Amino acid sequence: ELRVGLEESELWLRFKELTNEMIVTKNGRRMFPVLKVNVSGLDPNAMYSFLLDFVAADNHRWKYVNGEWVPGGKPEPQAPSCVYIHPDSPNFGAHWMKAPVSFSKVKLTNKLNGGGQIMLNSLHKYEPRIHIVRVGGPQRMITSHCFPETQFIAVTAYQNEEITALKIKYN
Ligand SMILES: NC(=S)Nc1ccccc1OC(F)(F)F
Repeated sequence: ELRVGLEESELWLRFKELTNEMIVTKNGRRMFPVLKVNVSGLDPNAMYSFLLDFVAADNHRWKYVNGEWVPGGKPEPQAPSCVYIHPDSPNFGAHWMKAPVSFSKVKLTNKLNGGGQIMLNSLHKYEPRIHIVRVGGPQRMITSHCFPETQFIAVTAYQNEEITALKIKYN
């Protein structure tokens, strides 16, 4: 059975208990913490691509009101995010299983862009999700996994200074 684990879940949970925030810029900003996934149970000899996307966790615009994030009462259906391909893709199962798969180079933006960068809507809440795509073989297959621990709100600047301090402390 294909097993997918989050690496450093301890640390993600410290961000989640404050409500995590990720900066978006026009040029794109790398994530901290980095999503790192432990994968076992692949066919070491089969070929896979690792894809990352961001599900809109709800339809609401969020605002930091007097020290607390609060959703609005004007939600709308959210266009789904673009998919980032892990730059090691495509690769053998053995490649993916020898170390945590680290999405260190994805950049989060707020603007339609040259490509690579993933566009999010500022002040929306997102749940990172991966797709493991068995490629090249006769039988294509997809295993998907969500990481609730890694939920965040996309922001143009940090609102909660406890997040700012945690980001620096652990970077
Ligand atoms: N989920 C997506 S958008 N996958 C994808 C991305 C880039 C090229 C091809 C892709 O899918 C295909 F291989 F199944 F066609």
